[PDB]
Amino acid sequence: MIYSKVFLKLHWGFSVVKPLAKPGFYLPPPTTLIGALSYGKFRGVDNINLGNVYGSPAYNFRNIMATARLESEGVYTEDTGKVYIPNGRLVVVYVTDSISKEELEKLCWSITRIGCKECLASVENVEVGEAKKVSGRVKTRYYFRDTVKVVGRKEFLEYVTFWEENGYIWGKEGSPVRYILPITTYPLASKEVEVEAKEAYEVGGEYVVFS
RNA sequence: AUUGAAAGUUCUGUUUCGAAGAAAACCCGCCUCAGAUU
Repeated sequence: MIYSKVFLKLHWGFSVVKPLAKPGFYLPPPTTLIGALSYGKFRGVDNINLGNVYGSPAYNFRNIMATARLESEGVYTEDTGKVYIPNGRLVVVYVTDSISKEELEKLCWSITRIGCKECLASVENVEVGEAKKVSGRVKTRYYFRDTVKVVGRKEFLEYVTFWEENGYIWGKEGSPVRYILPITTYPLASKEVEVEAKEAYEVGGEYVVFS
């Protein structure tokens, strides 16, 4: 298992509109992270034949783990949900075991937007390393699944929903999956939470929980 | 190339007209640069 860390310098903020009134999302979903990662290699094509239908030029990377967190305070607005956080900083962690270290390192230097067109985001630095798997009690900031149990005080658990990879194809709706965010509703911020992780990877001082 | 892809809430308008801070009142009533020199 290998892992990478990125330091993104947002320009004004991202934007993602919920499926099915156009409210947005507090933090980018995993699908957007995977797509932003894949953008580097597929720069110039918007349709690839999956063998049955054209769904997206990102179905290749549908088996990579990723999470992200904020390093500042942001304000959520509805005026089309937006999360204004100009000049802020986003920290994204990729956990993967498919490609070699050089591939991921070069890809991580090839991200220039998360969300829609306007969500320009520079990249400040990247780190690459190995991960050690454990199952003991840990403290984490990156969001996790709804199925994960909680040991600490129930104070900042926000319940949201996401879609599986099946949504990469048009004319279809991805399955709904519950997720938990350790966030403060207003102002937006990131707070640590203790968890009895069954499968968590240590990625250089921060523990990440996936199940 | 990411619930992503595709879009301007934009066009037209005076705060304008008129009205004296004006009239009355003393700085003025007293004082030496003086005595000695080739």
